[PDB]
Amino acid sequence: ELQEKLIAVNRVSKTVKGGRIFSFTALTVVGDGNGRVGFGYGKAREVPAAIQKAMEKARRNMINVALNNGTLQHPVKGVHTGSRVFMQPASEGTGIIAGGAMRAVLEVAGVHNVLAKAYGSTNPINVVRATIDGLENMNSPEMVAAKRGKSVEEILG
RNA sequence: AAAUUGAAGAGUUUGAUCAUGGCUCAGAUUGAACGCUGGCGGCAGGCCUAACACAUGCAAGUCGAACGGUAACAGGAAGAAG
Repeated sequence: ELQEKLIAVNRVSKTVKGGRIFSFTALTVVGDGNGRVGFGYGKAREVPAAIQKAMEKARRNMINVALNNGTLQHPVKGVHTGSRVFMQPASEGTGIIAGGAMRAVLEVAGVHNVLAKAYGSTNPINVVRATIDGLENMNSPEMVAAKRGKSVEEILG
C-alpha cells in the first residue's frame, strides 16, 4: 500500500560569485508494512519538489527484509559512516523504542516491537543507512537451514 | 506455574558538509529549602548545621514472703473523759 514518511528536511547552500544559493534536501522512507523498506534522498531548490524527488527515489530502491510476526529474528548490529546502530528483537508489546530516524524506518518496515539504540553519530542519513544495513544483514531460520544443510528443528533444538 | 518483558534522543563549531569533541536539555529521585496557591482523609516522616550552651519538669526502680524496726495512715487491745 506504500505508506510514506518524511524524516528530515535540511537546507544546504552552495556559494557562487553572486552570493549564497540555498537548496533543500529531503530524506524519506517508504514501506509495504510487511518486510519491504526503502529510503530516498531528494534535493531541489524548493521543498515539495525535493519531497517528490525523495519519494520517487525511495519507491524504486526498496529491499525486502525478513521479520517474524512483528519482530526481528536476533540481535543485529548495523553500521555505517559514523553510526553504530544496535537493534535487539523484542518481547511482544512495548512498541518501537527507537530514536527518530530509526523509529521511522522501523515503522514503515513493519517492525512493531523492537529495542533499538544508536551509537556514534546520530546523523539522520547515516543512521537510516546503518538501520537498513542491519535489517538486510538479518537472516531467517529457514535461510540458515538452507545454509547449514539441515532442517530447522535440528537447529532450534 | 510465577519470581520479571529489557536499551529513544535533541540543540549548539560551518557559506554548506561529514566526522571528532565538549557544553546544554528532555527523566527519575530527595530528611529538601524558597516563591505563589491551598478542601479533606489514610499511611509514613520531621536539627542534615554548633558533638554549641542549657532555665524548667519528668526519663530506674522494686521487694515486709531477707531484717531491725514504725515516722505516717488505718483498725485492734487496754486505760481514761463523757
